[PDB]
Amino acid sequence: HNLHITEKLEVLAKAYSVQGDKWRALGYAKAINALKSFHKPVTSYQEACSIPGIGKRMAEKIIEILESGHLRKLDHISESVPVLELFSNIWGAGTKTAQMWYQQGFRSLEDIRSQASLTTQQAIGLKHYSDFLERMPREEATEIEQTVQKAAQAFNSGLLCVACGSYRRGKATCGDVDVLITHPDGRSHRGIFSRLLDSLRQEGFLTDDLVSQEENGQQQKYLGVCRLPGPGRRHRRLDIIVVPYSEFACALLYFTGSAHFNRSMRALAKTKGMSLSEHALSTAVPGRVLPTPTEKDVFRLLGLPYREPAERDW
DNA sequence: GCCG
DNA sequence: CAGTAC
DNA sequence: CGGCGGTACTG
Ligand SMILES: Nc1ncnc2c1ncn2[C@H]1C[C@H](O)[C@@H](COP(=O)(O)OP(=O)(O)OP(=O)(O)O)O1
Ligand SMILES: [Mg+2]
Ligand code: NA
Ligand code: NA
Repeated sequence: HNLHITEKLEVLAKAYSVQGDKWRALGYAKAINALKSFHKPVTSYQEACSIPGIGKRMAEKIIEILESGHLRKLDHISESVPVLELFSNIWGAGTKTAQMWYQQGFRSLEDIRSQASLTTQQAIGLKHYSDFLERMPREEATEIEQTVQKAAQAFNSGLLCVACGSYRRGKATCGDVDVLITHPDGRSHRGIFSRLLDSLRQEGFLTDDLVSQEENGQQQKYLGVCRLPGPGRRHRRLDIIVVPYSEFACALLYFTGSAHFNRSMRALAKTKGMSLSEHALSTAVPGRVLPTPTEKDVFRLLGLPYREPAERDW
């Protein structure tokens, strides 16, 4: 973890991202990672241009930060960028909505509150704006997962509940809590969302819903808001997925991430004429589902050594 | 932005 | 669907 | 030249 050039590239990357240039931002992201994972601090355009994820343009940027101490592009970042970042940090608003609000003359969250048309999701995002930008201590994510597990296992004690995401990857803090739920009998997972969510509502634990198709008996996810009881508590984002046991390993792998790790893994599967998703590991263009009873089986079928969750924190 |  | 989200 | 993971809600 030994480069200073990435600090400058990070600003450009974020600038491109909030302005909607998502593929250019991805290229910066991959390069920033390539720079982060190099041994010696790069000192040559040739040395830089050799690195995978770094091309002529990125090398030149590097060759300027080394031989000048600065990146000229950083002085010509659009003035809109910090406001675009402010707006897209509202949950449920992305770059398109942020750019529309900016075009309409809005410059602050007060402008948004008083003058913007907000979706139901965005109104919830705005009212929890600071809280959703916080990370919680690992210990708090444990309490939240346990709250969900207790409510679930009260209804069916055979239900398996696992906190995934950054929590399973062992991080000291968590942006939210990601809970996977399944049942080993392969059937009793069906239709339980209404039951589980109603239970968590009865005791006031859930405070708002963001994404929750409860009219669908095949509902796959709940994205919402919770808050533990007592003083000193903030509102926290809570994501729940309910999956068939036959998809456990792929769902676990997906939900544990990281996101970058998932993208890398799926890209690798595609090179081998396979396809990897939260549902299954399959073959080429419908395709054949491969047997993956455990995460280790997914690595194996892809010709990879098993990585522990903590080693997937890419 | 990068890569094939 | 486009947007936003995981 | 043109894709870059693959998928699930919302309105
Ligand atoms: N774009 C994505 N593509 C594929 N998988 C994703 C994507 N985004 C999120 N996931 C998967 C992997 C993530 O680890 C998991 C949970 O998402 P998320 O809660 O945003 O991240 P996280 O739990 O890893 O970190 P954080 O602490 O910020 O919440 O869902
Ligand atoms: Mg998370
Ligand atoms: Na947002
Ligand atoms: Na709903």
